[PDB]
Amino acid sequence: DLLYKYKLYGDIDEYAYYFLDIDIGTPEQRISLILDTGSSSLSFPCAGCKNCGVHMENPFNLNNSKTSSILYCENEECPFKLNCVKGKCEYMQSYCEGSQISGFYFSDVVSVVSYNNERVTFRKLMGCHMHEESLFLYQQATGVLGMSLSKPQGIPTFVNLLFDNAPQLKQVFTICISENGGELIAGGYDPAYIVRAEKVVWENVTRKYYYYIKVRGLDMFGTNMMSSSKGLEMLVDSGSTFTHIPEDLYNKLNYFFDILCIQDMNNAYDVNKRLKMTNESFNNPLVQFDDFRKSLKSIIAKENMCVKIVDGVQCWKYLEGLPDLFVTLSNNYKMKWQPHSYLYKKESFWCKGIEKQVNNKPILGLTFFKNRQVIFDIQKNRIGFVDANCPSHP
Ligand SMILES: CC(C)C[C@H](NC(=O)[C@@H](NC(=O)[C@H](CCONC(=N)N)NC(=O)OCc1ccccc1)C1CCCCC1)[C@@H](O)CC(=O)NCCc1ccccc1
Ligand SMILES: *[C@@H]1O[C@H](CO)[C@@H](O[C@@H]2O[C@H](CO)[C@@H](O)[C@H](O)[C@H]2NC(C)=O)[C@H](O)[C@H]1NC(C)=O
Ligand SMILES: *[C@@H]1O[C@H](CO)[C@@H](O)[C@H](O)[C@H]1NC(C)=O
Repeated sequence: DLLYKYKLYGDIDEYAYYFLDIDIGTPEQRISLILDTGSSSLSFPCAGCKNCGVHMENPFNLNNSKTSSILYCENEECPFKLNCVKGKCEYMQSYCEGSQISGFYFSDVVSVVSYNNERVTFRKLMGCHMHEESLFLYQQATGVLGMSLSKPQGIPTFVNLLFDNAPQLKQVFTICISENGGELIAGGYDPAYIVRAEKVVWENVTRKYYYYIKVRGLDMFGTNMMSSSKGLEMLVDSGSTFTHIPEDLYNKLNYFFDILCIQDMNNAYDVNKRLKMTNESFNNPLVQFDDFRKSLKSIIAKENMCVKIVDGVQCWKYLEGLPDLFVTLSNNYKMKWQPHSYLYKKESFWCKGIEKQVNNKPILGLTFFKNRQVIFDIQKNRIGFVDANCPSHP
């Protein structure tokens, strides 16, 4: 099938997000945007902003675009149930990280060009930032590109507009995140990228307009750490640096990642203390004890030493020896989550990128996308996963 391919840039340790370039307006102004399957808006600062940080590109200049239209209110009223303030339809977006971006809406021409020179254009309603706070003030990306789906009487989103204006493509997009940059694919997924070929693992979405799936358990050394009787409904969110899970599952995983974190390999006491542990030593016993020792001995043998950074986040010198995690999907299929995904590159170490959820919002984030193709099958309401050799940029 026809696949249009766009370059993604970024990383987990320094940017904390991945981003792409799109052209906005006539003549085009190149604007870099965080790729976020967890939000619906497309927005960035606009010239004349007074409460905005400095980003890779200068604020979008509405006066230089022959095709921009500020969405002024008619009869002090606004389409899409938006609110009128000071003559313009107000843009206002809060994120779970705590950030609140605000300003006003405008429309202009959006232009998306693959690196094979294939181009989709359309008009989009977009937000001008007149106020930024929190991480937005200090990030390098100029704005955010929400990748979620349009609602019945809501603002048509980028993804829906993109496919409405490229009927030559199948309604599927794929995100291929590597350690540095990656690729966005419109039209399907690339089987050439699959490792070896392994089979795509499919899961049904659980809400009509957002990307959620049900995770029925999470195993380490054959042992389910998830306490949830029913499932967890998890957002599949490329705009979330880390994966976020309940505190109890977090503390169990951390209990064994600590055992596997040895800060000084020449302390024979500490190494011997660990190698002496039995199934009975643990707070929580394991069903695959033999696999735990296989991992522990591999770490000791290769001298894969560990340092703890801010908050007891373990960082190993090698991927070698760390265990696989296994995510139980609704199939009862147990999907492999390897160290080259859930660890992320920070300088010369590999650091764990798994955090406590907040607000009761579990999230599958960038450390779950990494070194995978994540396949958003819009027409069939499913999301697919397969291990992949994702492009890198730079
Ligand atoms: C780019 C980002 C702003 C997009 C949203 N992501 C988020 O809000 C998340 N943020 C993140 O992962 C951020 C992403 C990048 O930083 N943000 C900006 N550059 N602007 N990562 C991050 O905070 O990493 C930790 C950290 C980074 C840097 C310094 C110190 C600590 C999560 C949310 C859950 C708790 C942890 C933080 C988005 O994906 C989710 C969202 O808020 N969507 C809006 C609508 C909605 C409402 C309710 C539920 C679901 C969706
Ligand atoms: C580690 O200990 C647990 C708990 O004793 C073992 O799991 C139990 O195994 C018995 C059979 O001997 C079952 O009747 C229990 O229902 C099991 N409980 C749980 C929570 O699994 C486990 O097999 C031990 N692992 C090893 C490798 O010996
Ligand atoms: C997933 O969705 C398809 C399409 O409607 C349906 O036929 C199938 O039974 C669903 N499977 C699960 C496990 O929900």
